[PDB]
Amino acid sequence: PQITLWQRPLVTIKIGGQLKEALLDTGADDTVLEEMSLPGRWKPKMIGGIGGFIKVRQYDQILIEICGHKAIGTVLVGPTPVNIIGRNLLTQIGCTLNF
Amino acid sequence: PQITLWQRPLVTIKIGGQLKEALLDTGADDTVLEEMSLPGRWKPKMIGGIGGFIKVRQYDQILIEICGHKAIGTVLVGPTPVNIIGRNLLTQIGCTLNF
Ligand SMILES: CC(C)(C)OC(=O)N[C@H](CCN[C@@H](Cc1ccccc1)C(=O)N[C@@H](CCC(=O)O)C(=O)N[C@@H](Cc1ccccc1)C(N)=O)Cc1ccccc1
Repeated sequence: PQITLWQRPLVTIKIGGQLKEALLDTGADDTVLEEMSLPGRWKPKMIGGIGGFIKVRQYDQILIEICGHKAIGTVLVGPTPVNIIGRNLLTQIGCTLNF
Repeated sequence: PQITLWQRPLVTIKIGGQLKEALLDTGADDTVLEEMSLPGRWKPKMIGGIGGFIKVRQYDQILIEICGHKAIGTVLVGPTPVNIIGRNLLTQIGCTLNF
């Protein structure tokens, strides 16, 4: 799909058997999702954005379905206001910017 | 131009007679540039990002050149780590997401 930017670029993602909406963020290096029930082990980690830093939990090789496109990568879980799909997962679904 | 996401989507912008690099951020509603010499009036404003909020100064109808494409719109100035070009300006240079 092509996506204009008049509205937030929100998509439907399936991660860990659950359905959620996330924002495609070309400006995020990482993918950060709000508190959720995820299976597996993890490691503590601090990450920054505008406003400061937040503590999240790192989960590697997690399966995720973004608009039907499957991908496996690191996902971070913590106190984020919105679910953010970063370039780590965006490169995997062949997502480009165009103008 | 088409832009893959393996590297940060950094572009060259000309704003206020000065040259800078900014990140094309599909996940930013607004355009936030780091402290810089801008002409005109402004209004105080708090905005949010992942780690909390930051106080910036709002400047409306500012001219900006992103990769040769001219655009006029609101730009926010404050303690941001990187210059962010938000959807307000991205819609103006006809920028889309694709996959
Ligand atoms: C997700 C991680 C991995 C933490 O990366 C980034 O945040 N990357 C930033 C891209 C921008 N991504 C979004 C992430 C986001 C979005 C929504 C909510 C929470 C987080 C953002 O900060 N967007 C801000 C950019 C500044 C701006 O637009 O004014 C935004 O759109 N904020 C809105 C929406 C908002 C409201 C309240 C709270 C938070 C956000 C606003 N109106 O202030 C760039 C960056 C890189 C490194 C260091 C600092 C900054």
